[PDB]
Amino acid sequence: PQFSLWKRPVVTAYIEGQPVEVLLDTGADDSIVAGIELGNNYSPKIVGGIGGFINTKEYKNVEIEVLNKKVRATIMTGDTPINIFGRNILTALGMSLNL
Amino acid sequence: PQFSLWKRPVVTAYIEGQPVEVLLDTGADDSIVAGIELGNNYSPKIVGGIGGFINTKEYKNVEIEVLNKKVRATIMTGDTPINIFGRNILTALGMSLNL
Ligand SMILES: CC(=O)N[C@H](C(=O)N[C@@H](Cc1ccccc1)[C@@H](O)CN(CC1CCCCC1)NC(=O)[C@@H](NC(C)=O)C(C)C)C(C)C
Repeated sequence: PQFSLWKRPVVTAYIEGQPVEVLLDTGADDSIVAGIELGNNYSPKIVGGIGGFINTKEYKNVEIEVLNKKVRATIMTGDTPINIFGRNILTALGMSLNL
Repeated sequence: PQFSLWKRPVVTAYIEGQPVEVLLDTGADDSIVAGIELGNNYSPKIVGGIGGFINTKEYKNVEIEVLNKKVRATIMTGDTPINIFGRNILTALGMSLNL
């Protein structure tokens, strides 16, 4: 699949079965999602962006189904306006940015 | 050429002749650079990301050179920790995200 970038590269992903719309983001080191419950196996983490920092709960080894691929990766939950799938997930998928 | 994403996709871009390191960012709608004084013909804007909003100054038709490609694009200056080339510049360069 090729994303031309004329529109936001958004797809539907399944995180432990829960469907979520995420943005494929090359400018994010991590993945952060809002609105899903993942349980008690987390450590609190601080993540910084353009307007400042935010607290998140970091879950490691979460099962993710996206673009017909299945991967286990770290996911953070927190107050984000858009669900982000950063490089930790993009590299696992084998996705690249081409010029 | 391709960016495999194991590392942040960073390049040296020349903006109106000045070299600057920028992050190629598919999760960004706009481009925001710090430390470039382009004059007073800009439009005041506000851009939001993780953590909140920042005030930016938008300039149109700015000369940008990346890996020997030259385009004129819209660019914003503002207090950003990292310089970002968002989708408006990535499309102008013909970049795409592939799997
Ligand atoms: C609306 C929009 O496109 N905002 C962009 C933006 O903040 N994009 C974020 C993801 C995003 C978009 C919209 C709403 C909320 C979040 C992302 O693509 C770019 N930023 C770049 C950061 C990098 C660290 C220094 C400051 C700039 N990435 C992040 O915020 C991520 N942080 C890190 C460290 O990777 C975070 C999502 C995990 C601006 C750069 C123009």
